[PDB]
Amino acid sequence: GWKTQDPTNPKFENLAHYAVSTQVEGREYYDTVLELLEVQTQIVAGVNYKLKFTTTQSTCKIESGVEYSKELCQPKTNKVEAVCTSIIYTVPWQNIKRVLSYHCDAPNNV
Repeated sequence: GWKTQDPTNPKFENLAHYAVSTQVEGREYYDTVLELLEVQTQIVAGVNYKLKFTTTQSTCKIESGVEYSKELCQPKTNKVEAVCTSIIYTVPWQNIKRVLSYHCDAPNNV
């Protein structure tokens, strides 16, 4: 069902930033996205995006009450710290976006 899409499309990069913004458990800092590696899509009820991207610790402390954004939450260092896959469910005609899954592994080539 999954159709490959162009991972340089900024619409897909912004969905990856949305996904990282939802991940707070066990952290002091938000992660942020370094690179979107892969995007696949499927239409089931809504429009679903399966994103694979690298992350690293951002400079944004979660408990400061800061809103996550790509601009503010820059990487502390340019080092890959995780490779993550996240599925996002959307209903474009209702402006709904929901992270269904988010899982990461450590980079095996650092």
